[PDB]
Amino acid sequence: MKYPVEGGGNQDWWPNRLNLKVLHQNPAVADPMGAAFDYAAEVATIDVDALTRDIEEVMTTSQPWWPADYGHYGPLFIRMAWHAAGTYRIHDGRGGAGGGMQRFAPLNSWPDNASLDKARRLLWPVKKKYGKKLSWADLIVFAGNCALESMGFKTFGFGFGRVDQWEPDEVYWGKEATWLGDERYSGKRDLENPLAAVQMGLIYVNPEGPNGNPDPMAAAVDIRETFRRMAMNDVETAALIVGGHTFGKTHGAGPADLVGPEPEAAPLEQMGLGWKSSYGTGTGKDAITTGIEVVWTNTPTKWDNSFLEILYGYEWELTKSPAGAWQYTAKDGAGAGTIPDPFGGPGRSPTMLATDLSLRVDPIYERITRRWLEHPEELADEFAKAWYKLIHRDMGPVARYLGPLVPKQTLLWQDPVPAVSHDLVGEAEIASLKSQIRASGLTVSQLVSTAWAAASSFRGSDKRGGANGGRIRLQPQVGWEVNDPDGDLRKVIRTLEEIQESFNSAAPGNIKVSFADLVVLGGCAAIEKAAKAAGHNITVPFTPGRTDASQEQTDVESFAVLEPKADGFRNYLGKGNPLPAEYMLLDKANLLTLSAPEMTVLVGGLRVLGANYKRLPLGVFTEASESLTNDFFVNLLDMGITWEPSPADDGTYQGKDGSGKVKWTGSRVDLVFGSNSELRALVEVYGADDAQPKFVQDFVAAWDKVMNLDRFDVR
Amino acid sequence: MKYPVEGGGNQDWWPNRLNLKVLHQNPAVADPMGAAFDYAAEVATIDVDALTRDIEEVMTTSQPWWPADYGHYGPLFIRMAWHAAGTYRIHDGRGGAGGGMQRFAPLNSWPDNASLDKARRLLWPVKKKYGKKLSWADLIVFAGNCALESMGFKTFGFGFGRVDQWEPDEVYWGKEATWLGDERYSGKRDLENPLAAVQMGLIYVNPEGPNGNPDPMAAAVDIRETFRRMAMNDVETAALIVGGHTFGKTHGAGPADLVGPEPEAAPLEQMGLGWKSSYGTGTGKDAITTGIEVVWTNTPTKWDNSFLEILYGYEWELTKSPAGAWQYTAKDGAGAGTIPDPFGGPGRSPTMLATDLSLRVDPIYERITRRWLEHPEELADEFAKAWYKLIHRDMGPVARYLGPLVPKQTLLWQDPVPAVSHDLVGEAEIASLKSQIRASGLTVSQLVSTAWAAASSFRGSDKRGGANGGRIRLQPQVGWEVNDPDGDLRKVIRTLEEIQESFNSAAPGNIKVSFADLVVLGGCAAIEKAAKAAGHNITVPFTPGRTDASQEQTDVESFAVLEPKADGFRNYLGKGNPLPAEYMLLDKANLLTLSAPEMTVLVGGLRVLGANYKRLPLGVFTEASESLTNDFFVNLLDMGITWEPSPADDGTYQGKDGSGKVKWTGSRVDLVFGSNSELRALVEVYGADDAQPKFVQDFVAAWDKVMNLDRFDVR
Ligand code: HEM
Ligand code: HEM
Repeated sequence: MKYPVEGGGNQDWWPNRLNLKVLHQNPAVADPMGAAFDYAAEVATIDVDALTRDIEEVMTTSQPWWPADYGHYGPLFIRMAWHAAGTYRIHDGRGGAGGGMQRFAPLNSWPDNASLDKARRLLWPVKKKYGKKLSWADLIVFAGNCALESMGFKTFGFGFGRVDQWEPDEVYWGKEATWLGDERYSGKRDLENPLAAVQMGLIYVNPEGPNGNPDPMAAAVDIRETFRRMAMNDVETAALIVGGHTFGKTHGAGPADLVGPEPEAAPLEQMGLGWKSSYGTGTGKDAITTGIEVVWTNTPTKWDNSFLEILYGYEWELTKSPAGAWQYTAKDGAGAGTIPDPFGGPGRSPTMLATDLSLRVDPIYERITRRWLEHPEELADEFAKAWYKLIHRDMGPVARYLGPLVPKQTLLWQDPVPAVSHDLVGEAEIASLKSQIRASGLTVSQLVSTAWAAASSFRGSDKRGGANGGRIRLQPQVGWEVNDPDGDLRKVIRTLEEIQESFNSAAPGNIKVSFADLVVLGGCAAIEKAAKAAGHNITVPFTPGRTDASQEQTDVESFAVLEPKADGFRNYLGKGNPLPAEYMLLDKANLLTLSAPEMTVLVGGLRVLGANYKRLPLGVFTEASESLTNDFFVNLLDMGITWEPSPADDGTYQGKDGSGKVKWTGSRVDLVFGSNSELRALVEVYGADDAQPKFVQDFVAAWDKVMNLDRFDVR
Repeated sequence: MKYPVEGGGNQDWWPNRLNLKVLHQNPAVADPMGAAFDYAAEVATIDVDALTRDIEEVMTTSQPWWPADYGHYGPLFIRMAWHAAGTYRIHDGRGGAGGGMQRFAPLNSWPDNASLDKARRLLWPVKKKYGKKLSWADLIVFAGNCALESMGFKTFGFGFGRVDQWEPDEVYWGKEATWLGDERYSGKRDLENPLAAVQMGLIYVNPEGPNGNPDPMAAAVDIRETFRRMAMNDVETAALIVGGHTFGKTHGAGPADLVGPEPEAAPLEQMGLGWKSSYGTGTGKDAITTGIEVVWTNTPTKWDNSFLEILYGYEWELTKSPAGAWQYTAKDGAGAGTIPDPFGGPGRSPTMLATDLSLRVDPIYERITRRWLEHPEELADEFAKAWYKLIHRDMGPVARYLGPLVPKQTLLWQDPVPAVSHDLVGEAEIASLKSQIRASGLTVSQLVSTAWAAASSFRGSDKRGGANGGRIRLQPQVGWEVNDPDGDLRKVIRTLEEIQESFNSAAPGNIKVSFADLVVLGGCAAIEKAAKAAGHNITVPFTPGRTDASQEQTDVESFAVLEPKADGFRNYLGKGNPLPAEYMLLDKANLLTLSAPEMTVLVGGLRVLGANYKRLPLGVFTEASESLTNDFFVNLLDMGITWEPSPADDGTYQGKDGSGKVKWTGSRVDLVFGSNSELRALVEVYGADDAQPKFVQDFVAAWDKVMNLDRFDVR
């Protein structure tokens, strides 16, 4: 239908096709910074106090195009930072403040991010001054932290180092083609995975209650669950909501139909700004943001215990803002004129949202907030800890936290590992340990499967998971179905520990090795052994420095989201995946941050290496096992094989030769590489006659890339 | 509505949004070969005789799964090769066999490319043997050439060098959301630019004549027009149809309703193959491809004059193929039994497509073909020329042609340039000529605008245009309205020619300089002088070797598609553009092979330098013109400036200050950078405090790229 410059593509002719562009997000060519750029280096040199001072100058310097409530943009900036982090979800670890995504589509034009577009525009003079040394990602969330401290709250600390990106993160936010649409519930109130919001374009919940019904008791069930799915428990949730509504006010001064198009749909001349309003001045006094007109506290620019003193201090009755939105006001005209107007007007009466009353009406939130009514210091403590978690949740290993405000305290949710407490294995020790692992009885399959089990639990979205920690032998990973607990895993683990014990006893100097490194090295040792069986002498690069975590450093509930329901690299398909196998493979490869070439060598390599879940013959197109050849590619391209969906319809295929006899069996994941015109192209590369040396080179680079995915401790 | 891995994204929310992904086509990460892969160097090592011998072995080895007509895949490959080359179009330069795009969507699944899927599959054995030394793109068309030569036609030559791409070139193929749909004609017949076919998914025209109506006279008008829009005049067109239809047959044995889904829509087990038919055996003698059943000649695996002897030897009556396709057969039962069956069956009568008859019904075609009836040697000669052109039209400069089979003869369609006659200007002479161009009194705008005019004539689609040839002083480029001929251009030519003489006829020595690189050098000296005005000492790098073409080496009607109806880099926008200015900018930058970073720095760079068409102040956001600064970027992010469309709605905007006076004017092209969320990110990089050296550094790398786009003579 359309020009490519305007969006036309192959997806238009075949709507449901495999979209391989998820394997080339943020390509170097789109990046203006050049290959040598390293943000971490830059921001480590930034003057934090100059930055803070300049932010605090922006916060108190009102701008005519969006005048500042109470002469302070602070509350506006805490909501910005809360919304930027607030998109995070646990199921896949996507969203979050990590990549500065609120500045792009569709997040920059979510209905719930209305007036954040001006909010980030106000911070331009800060970015202007600090340039390369300060990512918008870092600035957006830091501005909120500064807002907090500016207005009287001592934050627990802050980590710099979020890398700014240049095109939007393609995230599934839901199936609704309508803003604020809700097609995400089944059963009683079961919310569709991976989502962590109640409707499309909202951060968590409806400010007017479930589906717009201002029932605080019901709303609490939505707050409990969305926040759960953003890694927040009851105490953190409560802490955050009260902590947050302690500052600022909502905006709904006129009718919402008087508000223009969201930033993405808006006129060129609006310069990236959206929701331009025709009500009065359309800003400041006359500002419509949500359509709700609430000022929770008498001190909207100061941290105190006023929020709870009000919530519990008055009785609440349902009412309508000047835009027709549900909210609560204090009964019997009580508190008449106690709350101040943003722009000097007369005082107002106490107001709360339906969701604020959830904190008072829900049994659990009741016990928590009535406690902080009487003991306000516990609230600061819990908000401090929660806010730090909020804006850092998706920054992964603490190695990534940069700057003078990063505190020393280790947090369980950071999935911490011990510091390196001995000398690391040098070249001679690695070569020693490789030989030992090869002499241990463990097979190529066992070592490669265990190594892959451990490293491929990493996801690039929130940077959780991976081989570091040696968590493969801890719960839950030790009992994951894909890691095949009742399988060989425990034989492999016990063997690697004995070698760990052996080496660490006989070891020279003060060199000691971790189990975590040995798992990975066993993989590297096995890939060398296989390469030689195939007539190649290569060594597989290993990078030491993994440490072993204890069960107590490993939150079992938090690691549950990291369990694969599918792994196409092991020909594993569990139940409950949203899409057919091959779409789950691209997603798994996207999570491991792999290119299409890198995904392709790994599948083919791993199949002939025997990495398949339960050692199934699906996609093992080779006569020689324990041998790193390109056989998978050669055979998938063989036209002597006729492929047919299996008689016992089980998601598998039969490859029959000329005689009629089955030679090969395949999964959908296996066949997709002969079927997808773009994957076949990659298969014709590594399936050529000159191709086997290149296949081994590229497999090893890929495998190494995966083993090192969580290694921010050495980058 | 959908997951990103199923194609879901921001276009779903905002359908007509500027799609910047056109600027990162073929990302390096999706390429499995590696940054250091050099195809030129690979193909240099091939045994072309051994390749040919292997191709010949493929053509004569029938495969069970698609058996060979007359035991020879030659003609199928000729059609494959013809279809590969035959998507090209002059308006765009896009399409062609140059990228081996026929193996990817949407071209692999076009209705007209039916059974070509099988034809390419047949070549795997060759590609498998040769590996990286042979691209699919080269192999597809070379198989065609080999075919011709194996069946007794000596071809003019062949050049290797077509690099395989890894993702489909997304090209605008038409409005139609239906296959074979037609929504591309207005008026009597005027075809929609930039299209060069009469329906969606057709190479040129309907075999059954316009809209299935088998009027040979009318079909000829369509052949003329589509073939013209693919660079073929009447002789070439007639030579090609005749030459091709000397070989093979059409396939329409049974009903099209019994033929399956095309490759992109077909089940995994078919392994990238499509249109599987349930009619009979579904292959060979039962093969259905178009629905037409025509064998043109009596020696379908041999070159002779029998196509024309048959076309003129009989009288043709309208009939229907076994599939209800219009086609012609010899009246009066004549020529019964004379045409052989592809698989041993009995003889059959002569048959011709409606479009074949166009060749004796059309006055011009008729003159041309009736000549070749008695003068076959002139058909041989013209076909060889046309086929060569067909297979090479998108190769660009002759320097790109590789292998032992490239002929010596210069051809006018290759837009040739003289070889380098005498010695090249060295470092002393470069800086000497530099200083001398600055001391010319030609202004920074003049020098820069002229240098851009020349180099930005290039398009990386067919690799035509650019500053080699010094064609800016020749017709039609010196007349191009965007090159603003009624302005400075003549004076700039005069003055650079004057300096050319002065340098060449000054000091005896072996060194000579051309006007071609003097235009580029002058632009380069201007940009050195501009950067000095804003306090940077830089050497803009420059490579010599450009040579001057003559008017006689410049085909004025051929260069007419190379004319910009829009150049956003000069803020020019003519009439007749299909899309608004900002889209035409992204298309332009795509044809210049630019990245979004590169586009961005060049616009703002060229804005302040004075490169604007008619020197308009639109986007010239600077106080100090002819000085190289990041001003454009600083100023587009100034919030003190309010943008509104101009009262005289001329596509222009006004940027007023606090006082309400207009400080700036801009077009769509200018403000898109301050409006689009991804483009604003880039201008926020170049407009920050620390950016000026980086802007300049990047502007010059981007500039040296545009100047060098031509220069396959030196890489
Ligand atoms: C139960 C979940 C939550 C709901 C339903 C909710 C809802 C809202 C609404 C409707 C507004 C008014 C927006 C406007 O019209 O300007 C608002 C403002 C605000 N929110 Fe919340 N919010 C939630 C959680 C939080 C959290 C966790 C924080 C941060 C810790 C937070 C911080 C703020 C701040 C500082 C403002 C004031 C903005 C300004 O003054 O301009 N909220 N919230
Ligand atoms: C207006 C121009 C043309 C029209 C309308 C046209 C139409 C057709 C059609 C309908 C077929 C049969 C496809 C099938 O059912 O298998 C065909 C086949 C063929 N074409 Fe053309 N064609 C044109 C030009 C050409 C050209 C320019 C060449 C190359 C010089 C060419 C070479 C061939 C060959 C070799 C076959 C036989 C394929 C085989 O034996 O499998 N054709 N053409």
